[PDB]
Amino acid sequence: DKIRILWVDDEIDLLKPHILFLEKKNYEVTTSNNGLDAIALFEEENFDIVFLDENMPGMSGLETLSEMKEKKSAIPMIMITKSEEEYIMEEAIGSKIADYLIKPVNPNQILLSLKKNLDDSRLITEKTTLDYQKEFRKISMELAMVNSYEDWVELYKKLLFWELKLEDINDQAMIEILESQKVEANSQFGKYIERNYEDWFAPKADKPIQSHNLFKELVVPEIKKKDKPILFVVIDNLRYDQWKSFETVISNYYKLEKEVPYFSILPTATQYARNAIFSGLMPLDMEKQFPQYWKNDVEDGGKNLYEAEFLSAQIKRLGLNIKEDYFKITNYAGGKKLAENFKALKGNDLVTVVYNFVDMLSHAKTEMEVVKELASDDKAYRSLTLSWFKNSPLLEIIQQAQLLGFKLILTTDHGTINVKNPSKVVGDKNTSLNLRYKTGRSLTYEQKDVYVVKEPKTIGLPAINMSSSFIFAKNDFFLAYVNNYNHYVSYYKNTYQHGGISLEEMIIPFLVFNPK
Amino acid sequence: DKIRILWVDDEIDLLKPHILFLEKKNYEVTTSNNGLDAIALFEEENFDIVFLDENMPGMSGLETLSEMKEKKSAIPMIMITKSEEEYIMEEAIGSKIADYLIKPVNPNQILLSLKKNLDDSRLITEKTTLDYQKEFRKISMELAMVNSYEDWVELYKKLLFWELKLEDINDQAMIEILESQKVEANSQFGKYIERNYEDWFAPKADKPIQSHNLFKELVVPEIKKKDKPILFVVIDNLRYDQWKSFETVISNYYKLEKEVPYFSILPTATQYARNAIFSGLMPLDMEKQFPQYWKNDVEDGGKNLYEAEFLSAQIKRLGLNIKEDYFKITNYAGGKKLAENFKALKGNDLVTVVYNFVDMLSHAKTEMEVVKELASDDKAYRSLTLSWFKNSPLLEIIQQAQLLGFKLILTTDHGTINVKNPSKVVGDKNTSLNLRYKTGRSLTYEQKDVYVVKEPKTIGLPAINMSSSFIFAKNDFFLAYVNNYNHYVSYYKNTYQHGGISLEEMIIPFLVFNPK
Ligand SMILES: [Mg+2]
Ligand SMILES: [Mg+2]
Repeated sequence: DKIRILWVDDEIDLLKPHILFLEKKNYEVTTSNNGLDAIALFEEENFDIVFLDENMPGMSGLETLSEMKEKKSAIPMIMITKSEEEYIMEEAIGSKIADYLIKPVNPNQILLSLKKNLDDSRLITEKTTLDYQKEFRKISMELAMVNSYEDWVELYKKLLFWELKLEDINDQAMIEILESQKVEANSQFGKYIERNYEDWFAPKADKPIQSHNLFKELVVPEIKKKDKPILFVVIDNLRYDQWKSFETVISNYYKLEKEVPYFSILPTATQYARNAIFSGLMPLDMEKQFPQYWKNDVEDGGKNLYEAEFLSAQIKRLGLNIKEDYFKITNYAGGKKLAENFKALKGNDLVTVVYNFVDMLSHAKTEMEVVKELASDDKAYRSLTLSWFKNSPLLEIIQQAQLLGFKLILTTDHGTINVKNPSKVVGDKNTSLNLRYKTGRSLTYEQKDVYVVKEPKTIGLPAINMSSSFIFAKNDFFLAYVNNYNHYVSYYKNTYQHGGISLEEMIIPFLVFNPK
Repeated sequence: DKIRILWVDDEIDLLKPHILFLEKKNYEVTTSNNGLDAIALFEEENFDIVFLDENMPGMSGLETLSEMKEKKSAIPMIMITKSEEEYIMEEAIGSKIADYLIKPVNPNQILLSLKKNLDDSRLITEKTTLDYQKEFRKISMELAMVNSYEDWVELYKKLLFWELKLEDINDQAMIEILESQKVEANSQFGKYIERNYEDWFAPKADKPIQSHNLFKELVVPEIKKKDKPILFVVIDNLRYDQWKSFETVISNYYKLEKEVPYFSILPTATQYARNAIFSGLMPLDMEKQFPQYWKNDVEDGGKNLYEAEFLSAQIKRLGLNIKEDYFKITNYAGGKKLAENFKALKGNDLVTVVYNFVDMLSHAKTEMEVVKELASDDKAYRSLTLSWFKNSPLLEIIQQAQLLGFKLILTTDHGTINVKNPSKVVGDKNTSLNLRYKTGRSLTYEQKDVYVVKEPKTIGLPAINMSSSFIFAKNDFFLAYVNNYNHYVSYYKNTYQHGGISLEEMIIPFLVFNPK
């Protein structure tokens, strides 16, 4: 099976040197000197690729292209033309041409196009495979050598780079090697946090940017430039790899200006971390300064009701004098309504949007078999996230914002992790259920599995009484009650949970973009 | 905001004519003469794109590329080099280069690369929009000019071509124009079937290939070539557009040899149409010849239990002497098990796999808000299907089959349609609750909404008595019982159902592929 090329050109006899060149490289070329007969040939025969000129007496190559793609849209098509006109370039690109080569053409430039457009998947798979064999050892080495939070960020970015490259490989041996490096990463990172998290709360401490610092340290510098209105979107419960999975979709509308990885406070829970973003305060100080807004034990509905109030209070405290609105999207319909009415916010200095879709999807994975099959592993969950995003009102909002010349800031409260191993726990139940952190007056737990803080106020968290403590799951543990243990294990094994310590949960993107 | 180019080349002074050219076109170029300095610049500054030569004293461009992509993988990178070596070409392509231009390079070839890699999304949107304005009238005209089943097939393929192209459009006014052309198409197509379906059962009638013809007419010619073993996959309940949505994924492993649109029998239901594929018989003749296998009144689990038996009987009747096995996958775990054990089927002439995923996903949309948000429209359902497929055991099975040099045949029983408008119905308490067809001895219905067949034996369907009849929903109607009406209507409105007449349900792909 030689690769079969259909070349359409009214002057095809002048390109016979190119045809001989390709035929010596095991390509079979069929020629046509008009579009009509070329289309007929293309319907009847199976060609791997088509080359087209633009200028033909009968019908333009661009017309021929549109007709051919209607008949078989999966066939790559390359324009080989004398035309250097920007309008023709744009027409070709807009018609989903694979490449556009300007005559006179180096035969090897044509060969390149053939390899780039027919063999890329194979070449990338081969290259990625061979590279990761050489690189997996270096990553383990670097992982063993990590002794700073900045180094943890850098390592995490290396892991993610490779995790994404490996998702277009079929070899399971290699994928398991990476899954094991992630496990080792989280183990070592868990210990790092256990040893350093408390010191970060000492005065004048060297510490990463965290939830309660975020708005003041990273958003306000963008506001104070006073060059553009800002859409500040907090996508609830987004992992760094989920961001990566739709980075390229966003890059069509927005150019990245700044990317700062930052750290969620503990617990890595929406009620604590996300409220902290908006308040600019640790949860202890939200309880002290806003007792009417802050909730400790609460049912699932009522954890993040006062974010607008928190944010406006912070904006006042920082003495910004800005037109600013807050919206929380909790469903499709609300999303649509904001995309439809977004024009009305042109006058604003700041529009802040919380987008809840994740944590309804993570919940769905626990409850139904189909969502489990769609999110079987992290690769699938990334795929499913990308699908959601591509077809979400959130992307429509971003599109709107770009048309109105808004700056886009994109971040999240905290990520999630696939939990695998149950760790036993006893203690009177909280109203809302979390599987990676607990707070209580009499908590029983396996100490090896959890970071324990016996004096919560030292890390900016509320204490119910003098005895109270917090525990945070490490690794991929989930905290299972001893009563009902077997059903807890069956239900929640291999679900996405949050609240504890992992790279996925704790290290998260903050992203600034300018519209294109 | 000029577009910012970083150009790395030890001989950058020789490229000053190119830089002047680009600077007149509103590009800003920053130059570097070695990879190290270039990497430093790339970390510090935000470049839209990077140009690299290969041959440099310090570092290979290929090395520089790998370093840069690790730091920011979303930035396109173009190699501009004297090198015509296939290994360098392949390394660049394998490293995810965006384009590879061979010096000396026409400045306009560079301009093309810039536009293709930075502006394609916009250019495609603009071109698709402008093209559909010019085409929408011609589509309506083509719909008016339909006088044959072949014409219906061609029209359906035109509609699908445009529906997918308009996926890349934000303008809703134009999308609604197309949705309305589809509605008119289904209206007219419903009437076509109403007028022609019975006459198609006369021999000597000009008729499309249908379920009961499929295996004999289209699979057996491939078996009788005796050149390769065949994996015959029936993806349960797949629409043509769902196939289109993952056509390119499959094209990495398999080259399309043949595509025949064919027509599902009525009802467009798995119990009738899929059993007919395997039996080679209409349901009436399955009842007569295989009473033990055919079931009229059966639970949803008991509808397609005897497909292996039907198929082996057909293979015998056609006097083929082939090693043939059948598998029905009903869950992830079963899918995995077959992909893991596929090597063991090396000797087989035919492997037949029924893959049930899609019917469960449509039920999920009905029962859960999250699936509804992920499949809000047909575009989202296509996106969600693509995601499933990319991460499915079915693709693993296909991959295995390709490694073993199997020919791939891909088809489906019938599609599904988003139902919108209830049509009232009484009677027909059949065990399973299908929403687009009913059979019973005394049916009350709105006759405008349904194709009615008073004597089922005339269209190859079973009749409980001479009073029995069948009804098939047209357009986007669903059959709603009068009892509990309001809750029935809320539950099933905007769900994917099947059993009736539409382009989506009835016209479906049969696809033959050779392995790559
Ligand atoms: Mg010409
Ligand atoms: Mg050089």
